[PDB]
Amino acid sequence: DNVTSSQLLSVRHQLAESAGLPRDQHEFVSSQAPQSLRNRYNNLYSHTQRTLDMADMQHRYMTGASGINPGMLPHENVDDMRSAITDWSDMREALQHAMGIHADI
Repeated sequence: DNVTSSQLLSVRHQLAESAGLPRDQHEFVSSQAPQSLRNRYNNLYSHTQRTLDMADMQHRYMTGASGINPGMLPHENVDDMRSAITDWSDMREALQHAMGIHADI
């Protein structure tokens, strides 16, 4: 069977949580980084925002499971979830470096 209801929102909480630069990161990727970096910023997130909506939907008791998409699989959101972090995570180290910092892992 699909993931538990608590997990559905659990995956949307981990995604959206990371799907959002703190502060300094934005000041650079938006006020410094080139358009290519800006347009791509919201792009990867564009898919993350529409994905989380699918997660916190099946919760007929928690969220609004009424007039929603044509019934989607609870595993459809979790999949796209980790996908978004794949782009965001890569940005975490990228943006930090491009901004003007060096890491030593």
